[PDB]
Amino acid sequence: STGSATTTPIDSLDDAYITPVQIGTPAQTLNLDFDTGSSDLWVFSSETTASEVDGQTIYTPSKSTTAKLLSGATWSISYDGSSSSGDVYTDTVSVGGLTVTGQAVESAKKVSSSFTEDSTIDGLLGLAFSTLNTVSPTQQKTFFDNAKASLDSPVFTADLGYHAPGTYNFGFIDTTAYTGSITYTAVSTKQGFWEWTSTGYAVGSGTFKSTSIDGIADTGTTLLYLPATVVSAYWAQVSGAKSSSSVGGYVFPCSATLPSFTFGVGSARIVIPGDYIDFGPISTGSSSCFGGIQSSAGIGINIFGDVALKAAFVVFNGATTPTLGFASK
Ligand SMILES: CCC[C@@H](NN)c1nnnn1Cc1ccccc1
Repeated sequence: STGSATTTPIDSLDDAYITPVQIGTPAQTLNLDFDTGSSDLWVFSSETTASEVDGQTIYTPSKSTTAKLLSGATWSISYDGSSSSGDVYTDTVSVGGLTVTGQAVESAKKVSSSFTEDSTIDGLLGLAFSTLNTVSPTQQKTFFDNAKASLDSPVFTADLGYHAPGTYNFGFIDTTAYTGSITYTAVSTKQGFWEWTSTGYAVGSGTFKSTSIDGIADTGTTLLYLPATVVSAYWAQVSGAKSSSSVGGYVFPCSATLPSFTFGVGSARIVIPGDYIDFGPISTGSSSCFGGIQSSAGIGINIFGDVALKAAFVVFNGATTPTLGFASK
């Protein structure tokens, strides 16, 4: 089997991407944030505290003839400071024509304010390794983990758009969706993430610096978080850019034209255009703009979030030894 679904930015800044997901019988379609950095499929629901729902579409398990309460099971996740928790159903879940029966659907009883305030995101669909799933007392599998054995090939791909729709495919690699070749690189699953090591970077037309940068491929993170040395080298090329303690990261004059940023994947190179690094005014009407490359110092891990991933066609290879692949597009 295969599946193919379009993923759409939630706003004009590409803050996150939503993908329609069919849950239950008859189908209830919710727009979920596919997150390769976490491992829970959770949804706003008829059980979510009413004051914490503000425009989201909810899952109502009592209206699904295939929903079954997973007795005794609860979940709770803390992400960036946001959080959510609740109970668990199993139900039929379909993405882009690929169906899993008996998928754990984590129904929120509580969500934190940042979820409530984002009317466009009806929940998360985790695509990291199932060892990070939070369901207790019996940990549950991700959608991909449940689908894997049925897929034509045990893979999914992320093809995120810049200010435009893109695609998540399951079970096949669309050879028309990228240019050149896919370069594969080793993954460590020891922290539950799609963790890999970039071979270095360049700023604009500058010379490539060969250096190992260990980080995660995370579709659920907006920005690119890298070591402070790398980030300082980038922003030094932008007149007037500065790290602002009060704003919480590097800011730059909105009048600037930003340089590109290149990252290494083996001997291959992925180029992030400068415009992908502009996240617009820090507050409405300001002429100070927020940067899309930020320090990972104090996160504890480097994060190749959407800023980086949307410059590439990315293969999440869930073979017995997982690997990642990157191609230009
Ligand atoms: C180890 C990160 C996992 C990641 N899952 N999408 C996440 N989970 N919660 N937030 N993120 C992103 C983030 C965290 C800290 C600072 C900036 C971005």
